[PDB]
Amino acid sequence: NITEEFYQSTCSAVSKGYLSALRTGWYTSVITIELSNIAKVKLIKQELDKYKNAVTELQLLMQFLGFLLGVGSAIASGVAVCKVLHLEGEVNKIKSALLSTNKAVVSLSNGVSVLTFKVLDLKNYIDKQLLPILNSISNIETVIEFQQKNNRLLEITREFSVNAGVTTPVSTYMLTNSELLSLINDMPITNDQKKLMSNNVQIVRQQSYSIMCIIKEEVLAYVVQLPLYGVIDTPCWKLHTSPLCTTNTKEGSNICLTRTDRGWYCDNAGSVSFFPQAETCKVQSNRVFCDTMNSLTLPSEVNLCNVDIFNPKYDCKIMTSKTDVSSSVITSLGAIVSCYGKTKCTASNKNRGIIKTFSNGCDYVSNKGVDTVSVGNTLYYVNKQEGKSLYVKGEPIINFYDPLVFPSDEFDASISQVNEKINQSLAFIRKSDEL
Amino acid sequence: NITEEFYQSTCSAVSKGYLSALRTGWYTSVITIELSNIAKVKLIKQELDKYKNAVTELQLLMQFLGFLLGVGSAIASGVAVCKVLHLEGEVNKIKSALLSTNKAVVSLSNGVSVLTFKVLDLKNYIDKQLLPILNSISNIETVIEFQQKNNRLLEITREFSVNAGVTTPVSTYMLTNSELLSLINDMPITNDQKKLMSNNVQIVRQQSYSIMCIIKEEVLAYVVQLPLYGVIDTPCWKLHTSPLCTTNTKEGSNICLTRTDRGWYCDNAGSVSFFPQAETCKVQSNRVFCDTMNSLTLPSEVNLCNVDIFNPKYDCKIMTSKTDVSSSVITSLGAIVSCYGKTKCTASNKNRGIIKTFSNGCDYVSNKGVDTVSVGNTLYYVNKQEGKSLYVKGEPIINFYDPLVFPSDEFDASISQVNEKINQSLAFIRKSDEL
Amino acid sequence: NITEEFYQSTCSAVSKGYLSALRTGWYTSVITIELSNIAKVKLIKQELDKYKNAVTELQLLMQFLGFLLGVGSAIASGVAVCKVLHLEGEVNKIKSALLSTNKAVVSLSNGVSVLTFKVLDLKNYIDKQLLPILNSISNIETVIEFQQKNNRLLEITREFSVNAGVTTPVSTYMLTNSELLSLINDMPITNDQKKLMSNNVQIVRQQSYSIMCIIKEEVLAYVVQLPLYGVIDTPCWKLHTSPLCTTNTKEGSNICLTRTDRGWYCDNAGSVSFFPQAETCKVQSNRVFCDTMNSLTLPSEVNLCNVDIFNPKYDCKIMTSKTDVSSSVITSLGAIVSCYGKTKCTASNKNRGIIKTFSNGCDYVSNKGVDTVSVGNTLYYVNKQEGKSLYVKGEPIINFYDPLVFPSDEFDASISQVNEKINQSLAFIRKSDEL
Ligand SMILES: O=c1n(Cc2nc3ccccc3n2CCCCO)c2cnccc2n1C1CC1
Repeated sequence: NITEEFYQSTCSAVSKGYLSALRTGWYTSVITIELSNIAKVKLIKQELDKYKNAVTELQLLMQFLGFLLGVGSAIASGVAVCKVLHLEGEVNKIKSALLSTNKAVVSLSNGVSVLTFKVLDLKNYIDKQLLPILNSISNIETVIEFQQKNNRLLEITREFSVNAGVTTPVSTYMLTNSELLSLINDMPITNDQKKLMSNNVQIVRQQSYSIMCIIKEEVLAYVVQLPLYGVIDTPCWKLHTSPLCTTNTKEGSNICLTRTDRGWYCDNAGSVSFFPQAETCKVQSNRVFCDTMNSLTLPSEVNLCNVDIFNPKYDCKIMTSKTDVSSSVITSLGAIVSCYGKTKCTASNKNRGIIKTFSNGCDYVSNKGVDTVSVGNTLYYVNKQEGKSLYVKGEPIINFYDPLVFPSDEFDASISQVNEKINQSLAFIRKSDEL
Repeated sequence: NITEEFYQSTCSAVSKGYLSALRTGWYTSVITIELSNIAKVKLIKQELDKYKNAVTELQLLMQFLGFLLGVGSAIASGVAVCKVLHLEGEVNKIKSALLSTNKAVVSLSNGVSVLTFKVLDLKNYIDKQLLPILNSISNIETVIEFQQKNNRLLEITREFSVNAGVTTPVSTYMLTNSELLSLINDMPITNDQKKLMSNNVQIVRQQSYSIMCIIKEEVLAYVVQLPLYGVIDTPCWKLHTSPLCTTNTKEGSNICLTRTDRGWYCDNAGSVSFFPQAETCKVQSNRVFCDTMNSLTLPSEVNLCNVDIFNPKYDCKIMTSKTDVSSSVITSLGAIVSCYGKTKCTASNKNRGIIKTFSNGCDYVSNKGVDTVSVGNTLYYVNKQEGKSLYVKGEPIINFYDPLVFPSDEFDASISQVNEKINQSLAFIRKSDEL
Repeated sequence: NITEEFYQSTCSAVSKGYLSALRTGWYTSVITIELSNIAKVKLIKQELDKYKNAVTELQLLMQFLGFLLGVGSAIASGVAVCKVLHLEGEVNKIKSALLSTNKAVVSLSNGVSVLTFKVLDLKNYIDKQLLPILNSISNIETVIEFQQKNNRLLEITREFSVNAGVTTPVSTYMLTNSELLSLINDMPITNDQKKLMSNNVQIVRQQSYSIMCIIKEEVLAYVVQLPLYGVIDTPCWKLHTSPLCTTNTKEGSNICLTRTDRGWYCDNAGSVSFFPQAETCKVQSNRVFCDTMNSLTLPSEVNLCNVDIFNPKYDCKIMTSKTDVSSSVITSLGAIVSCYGKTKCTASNKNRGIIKTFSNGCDYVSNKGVDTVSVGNTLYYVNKQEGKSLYVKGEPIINFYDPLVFPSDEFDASISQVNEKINQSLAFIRKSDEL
C-alpha cells in the first residue's frame, strides 16, 4: 500500500501507493420541480405562505507553481444547458415528456440529449389535495406530507438565494441520495466509475454544481452538474519539498534551494497530470480525488527528478534564496524538517517526549513512533497513516554550489537554468583573470 | 452587445460590451430586535426555551498583479457605528424613537444620522400575548405566529454564532426582501442605482455585511452594511492573457512572455479601475459587479496595451520565463490556447468531435461551433455566451527577441524594463568585441 | 492600550498594545451518540423516518512572505484518534465506560487517555419511550422531546454530509455551549486559559474541528478537536508596510521599495512568532487570536527593523520594483498612503469632506478626526478604534539609492542583499573607468 521515500540530497519526499480519481469531464442533467400558481388548516395556510415566499425569492433571482495553471470556466457546461432552456417551447418540451414518467430524455433542439428529472411535484399535490379542500376543512396529515415536500423547496430556495443561483457542494435537498444514485446508474460510464461514485457520494457531491436555471410555466428547473471521472485507478504520488540550505555559522552567508514542483502527480494517458496546489485534491484512505482543471500535463519523465535531479531528460524546477528560515513539511508517513540558525527543532513521542533533536540542515523522520514535530514555536502533529518509509541518504546538492556565483532570487527557475547562470558568471571571472 | 478581439501578437484577448456596477461606498443602518426578559401550551413553552437559548448564545458573543493592491478594512464603516451604540443612552435614543413607528432616524451624537429599523418585536409579542396567559391556557395559533417570529431570531442567532458576529452574504433572516427594498427606496441614491439593486438583490446581499453590535436593555442591535454603487453603466472590458513562447524543436532553448495585466477594466471617473483578480468580480449577463477595494486606479491610456503593446504612452506589464508549459484560458466568447512541446491540443464540437488540432504556439478559437477545448489531459468547456469574436492576425512579439540576451526571471516587469535590460547587455557585448 | 507609530523613512507602521492568544496545540475528545436499530403518532412515525434517513446518510459517509511557511496537517491529531476507534472492542470499551455516567476516560490501548462524552442518548429514548408504545398509541409530548433530540442528529448529519465528514467551525449542534464549557473545565490548563476560552466560545468554536469517526454497534462517534492556547497575554504588534517610491516627474524613471515583512508579531518563548498572512489572525478589541501553524519563529531582534532598518543585528526584508502605483494600507489607528503619479489622494471627515490632499510620496494620517481615505477611485474607511498615533519623521530611505545601479526585480530580498548587489555593480563601474 502506501510508501514514502525521503531524499536527503534534495530535501524532498515522495508518497506513493495512491490511486487516482480525476474529474475529467462533466455530466449535466436538468432537474425539475413543478409548481402551483395560486383549525388544523391554519397550519396548511401557513406552509402555503412559506411556499409563496420561496417562489417570490426564486423569481427575484431572475431579471509553488500554481501560477502556471490555465483558466477554465467551471460551470460553462451547466450554463450552456440553462441558456437552451430559455428558448421557447423548451420548458414545455420538458413539461410534456415528464407527464406519465418522472425521468425522461429531452432532445433540446441544440444537440444535447439531456436527462430530465422531476424530483418534486408540488403543482400536482397542491391542486389534487389542497385545492379541492380550500373551497375549508382538513382530513388527516397530509399536513405532514405537505410540510415535507414544501420544506425541501424552502431548502433549495435558501441555497439558491444565498449563493445567487449557483451552489456547491450539491446538497441532499438539490438531489437526494436515491435520486443521485439512479442518476449514476444511468450514466454512460464503466462499472468501476459507478461503484467509485456510490462508495463516495459526499465527495461526488462536493465536486458537483447546482445551477438555478429558470422559473416559467409553473416549473422550476435547475441544472445539476456532476463530475465525470475518466481517469481511475492509475498510480498517484504526492511530492513534498522543503528548503535546502547551507549551514555556515556566519549569519546571512548561506544559500538555499527549494524544489518548486511539489504537488500531486497522477499517471494519466501516457503523460502525468501534475497538481501544483495539493489542496485541490482530497485523499480518502488511498484514493486521491483531483480535478484536471487545476493541473498541468507533463512528460512522464518528470519522476526522474526524484531519483536523480541532475538528469538530462527532464529539467527539474527549483527556486533559490538566501533566506534560511526553519520550517517543517508534514508528509504522508512522516515529516521533513528544515532546521536552520538558532531554531529549536525536535520530534516527540506522546508518552515519552523528545526523542530526537534535529541538527541544522534538512532531515526527515517517519510517523512510526513519532507523534509530533516541533520547529521553533510551532507544534506539528504528524499523520498517523499506516505505511513504510525509506530514508535515502545522499549529499545535499546545495553543498555543490559556490556561494560566490550562486544566483539567489530565482523563482521560476530550474537546475539547467541555474547552471547556465553560473557558467556565464564564471566566464566573466576567467576573462578578468587574464587581465 | 458582447464582443471579443484576440491578439495573436501578444497572446491576449479583450472582451468588451460590459456595463459596470462598482461598489464604491457603504450604506450603514442599525437594525433592531426588541426582546423580552423572562396541552398546546407545551409547544409554546418549548419555543419559549428555544428563545432563551438564542438569547443565551447571543450574550456569549459579547465580553497576476494582485500583490499590488492596497489593504482595506471591509467592515470598518459598520463597526464605526457599532462602537457608538455602546455609548450610554444611545440604545435608549433608538428604543425611544422606535416607539410608534418601525423606522426612524437617530442622530447618534457622533455625526451620523443613521437609519434605524425595528424588524421584529418579540418583547411586545411575548408580553402582550404570552405573558397574560402564562399566569396557564392557550387560545388558537398564535402558536404558529410565535414559532415564525421566533424562528427568525434563531436563524439570525445561528448565523452570528457560527461567524462570530460578522456575516456575509446578508441572509433573508438578517433582512427580509421587503425590508431590504424599503431600505433601498430610502437611500440617497439615483433611480438607476435603485433599479439596479432591486433587479439584483441576491448580488446586493452578497456584497453586504451583517455585524452583531449589542445586546442591552431588552434590545438586540446589529448593523447592516449595504453597498453603494457610485459607478454604474460605464464601459467594462476583461483582459485575458496566456503565455507566449517560442517553439524551437530543441527542448529548453525557448523563451516566453506573458502579459501580467489580466483582469477587469472599467472606465471610472476619467481613469480606469483595474481589478487584477477577475474573481473579485461577478458577471450577470453583461453587467459586471466589482468592488473598488480590490482595484487599482490607472490612466485610461492602459487600453493602448492591447492595440499596440510597444507604445510610448503606457508601459505594458509583462513577465518572462523559459517555462514553456501548455495551458488554456477560457475567455468570454472563446478560448486562448498556448500549446507547446509534445502536448496534444484540440478543439471539439459536441456532436462532431475534434474539428481543430492546434500547432505549437499561441492560438485562439471562438465559442461559435466549438463546445470544448483540450490541452493535454485537461478538458475545458468554453462559455456559450452569444457574441462576436475577431481574430487580429499579427507576429508574436516573442519572435522579435534574441534568446541570447533575453532576461528570463522577470515578474514585476514591463516592455520598457526588458528593453532596458537588453540594451545594457548589448552594451557589454559590443564593448568586449573591441577587445 | 493600543498605540501606533508611523515610520516615514520606510513607509511602515506598527500597532502595539495587543495581547496574544495563540493556538499552540490541540485537545481531542471523543463525542458519542448512541443510536437505535429498528393520530399524533403519525408525527412520531415521521420523525422516526427522518431518523432512519440521517443514519442512512451517515453510513454513506463510510466505505508577502507566506510562501516561507511550512506545511502542516491540521486534523492529524483528530484523525489519529479516529483510526484507533476503528480497532475492535474499542467502540465497546467506550460504550461500556459510558453506561452509568455521561462522561468517562477511555484508555484507548494506544497511549492516549481520551475524554469520552455521550451527548445524546437516542438508543435509550427510542427503546424506553417509543418502542414500548410502537407495539400503537401516544401519551403527551414526548413528541416535542423526541423532535428536539432528533433534530440535533439531523443537524450534525447535515454538517457531516456537506463537508464530507470534517467540519469547522464546530457548531452548537456538534457541541452545545454547556457541553463545551464542561469540556473546558476539565482541560489540563491554567485558569487564565479557561477564562479566555469561556469569554470567547465562538472564536474557540472557529478554531475547532469536528471529525466524523465511526458508525458501529448502535453508536455514532466523532472526534472534536479543540485548540490549546499555550501562549497567552504576551505582547503582540502588527506591522503595516506600503510601497515607498521616488517621485521624479518623468514617468518610469522611478524606483520603489516595500518592506515585505508585514503581518502579526507576537512575543513567544524567547523568540517572536511571525504571521505573514495577517488574516490568519482575528482581533477582538485588543486580543489577537492566531494559529502557530501559520507562523515562522524569528529572533526577537526582528523588531529592530522598525526602529532602524539598516541595523547590523537583523537583515530587514524588502522587495524592489519600478512599479510606482498608488494604494493605501488601513492600519489599526490610521492610514498609510502611497500616492504616486497623477493619482488623486485625499483624507476626509464625515461631516466636513476633504481635509487633507496628499502629495506624491508616502504619508500617513490617524483615525482621530479622519473617517475615510481616498486613493484614486478607491474609497477606504479607516478603523475607528480608540488609540494614540505617533508620526516618526524621517528621510525616505529610497532617496539614498542611485537609480542607475538599483536592483529592481527582487522579491525574496533584504537590505544587505541589495547593498551587496549594488557594491558588485559599482565594482564593475570603477573597473571600466580605469580603461
Ligand atoms: O508568486 C511568487 N513569486 C512571484 C513574484 N516575483 C516577484 C518579483 C518582484 C516583485 C514581486 C514578485 N512576485 C510576486 C509575489 C507575490 C506574493 O504575494 C515569488 C518570487 N520569489 C519568491 C517567492 C514567490 N512567490 C510565491 C508562491 C507565492
